[PDB]
Amino acid sequence: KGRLIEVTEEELKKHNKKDDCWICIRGFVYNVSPYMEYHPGGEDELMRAAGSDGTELFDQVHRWVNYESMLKECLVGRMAIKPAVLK
Amino acid sequence: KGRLIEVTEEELKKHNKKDDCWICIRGFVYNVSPYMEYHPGGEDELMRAAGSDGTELFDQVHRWVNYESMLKECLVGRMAIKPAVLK
Ligand code: HEM
Ligand code: HEM
Repeated sequence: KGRLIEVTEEELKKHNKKDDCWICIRGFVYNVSPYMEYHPGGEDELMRAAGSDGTELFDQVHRWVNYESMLKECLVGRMAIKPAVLK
Repeated sequence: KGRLIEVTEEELKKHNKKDDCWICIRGFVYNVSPYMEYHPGGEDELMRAAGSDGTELFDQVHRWVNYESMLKECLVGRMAIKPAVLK
């Protein structure tokens, strides 16, 4: 139970510390704390997106990196949507 | 004295509550708590950037709003930089 969740922005922003770092990329939310020590660009760079939507930063440095496959085991879930999104 | 300070990432993240809400826009840090009740987009929207760098969110909704003049009385200071930034 509880493998994949809906993530509100309020929830996402709680996870803004190195040891508890969530980032949203294209609506998918990942727990990148276990990846911190491996990121080729270093920890400080990854932390620029801590607790936030990292899509723009990600796209400005390496748009084609296969994050979905690399981070699959760290997938938290998906960002919540406003009902109007579905109009 | 003490009107403008250097703001670290650690310090910025502490000011994440509605009554003590700091937002960084383009390196400038503002305590927006007094502005909460006036923001045309409402309080929830402004809270999306609480205790964080709000530049991307700000630019996604109203790039041209004159925040420097509007929020001048709320200016905390500037984000810290690493020495390497000055190379
Ligand atoms: C969202 C904030 C991120 C920032 C600011 C960032 C920044 C960087 C930077 C500066 C580099 C070195 C690029 C260069 O010197 O050309 C890099 C490399 C790399 N990063 Fe990130 N990164 C972010 C997120 C991620 C994430 C989430 C992943 C993994 C899913 C990732 C995987 C990689 C990979 C695979 C490389 C090496 C690409 C190559 O071999 O050329 N990055 N990153
Ligand atoms: C922190 C400094 C900010 C200032 C000084 C500011 C100022 C303003 C102003 C002047 C408007 C009305 C613009 C108009 O007349 O067309 C507005 C609306 C709005 N604001 Fe902000 N804002 C700030 C931050 C933010 C942030 C960070 C967000 C998003 C997280 C946001 C979300 C919105 C939204 C959604 C609207 C209504 C936009 C629309 O319906 O087109 N604001 N704000």
